Amino acid sequence: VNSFSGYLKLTDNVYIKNADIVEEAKKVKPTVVVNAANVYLKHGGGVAGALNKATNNAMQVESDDYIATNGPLKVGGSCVLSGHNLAKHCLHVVGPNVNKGEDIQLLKSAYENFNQHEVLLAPLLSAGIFGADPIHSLRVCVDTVRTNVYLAVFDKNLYDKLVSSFL
Ligand SMILES: OC1([C@H]2CCCN2c2ncnc3[nH]ccc23)Cc2ccccc2C1
Repeated sequence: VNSFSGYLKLTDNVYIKNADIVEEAKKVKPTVVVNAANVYLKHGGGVAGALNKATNNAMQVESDDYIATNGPLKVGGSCVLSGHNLAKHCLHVVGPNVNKGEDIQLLKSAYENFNQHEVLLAPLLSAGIFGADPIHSLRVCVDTVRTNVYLAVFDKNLYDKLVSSFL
């Protein structure tokens, strides 16, 4: 039993809700919140810009030190950093950005990072400003993630389309 509330249950291990991931994170304080990161951990917009703003830029400060030490992530890769005031940990996961010409096939590799954590709050990877089809992202999520994932979909209209079209 966990403290996630109001989710529609899609599968044995995947749940979905219309919610602002920032506001959800502050309520539940999950062990792991997933950020929709880029390889440089530059948290400018989308989910990343919103999560960083909620940390008063502390996420960005920590991220800049991470990159200075380690260099960029791989597309499809991830790193675990602090969750600051939002969660215990933040799993920064890089899904391919279609608006950069990155291979959509890397989306499965990106979701595989979720399997290293028993429970996560997460957005649909590569959706929104990353340019991929959210219905496809949800399908890859369901077919790749085996751990317990609570998916927050910010757009109410998109949420209904995702639910109504789910196979
Ligand atoms: O869910 C979506 C993702 C990607 C963009 C932002 N976004 C958020 N999700 C959850 N919480 C959030 N808080 C702040 C932002 C945000 C997925 C998606 C895909 C296409 C179009 C709109 C959207 C909303």
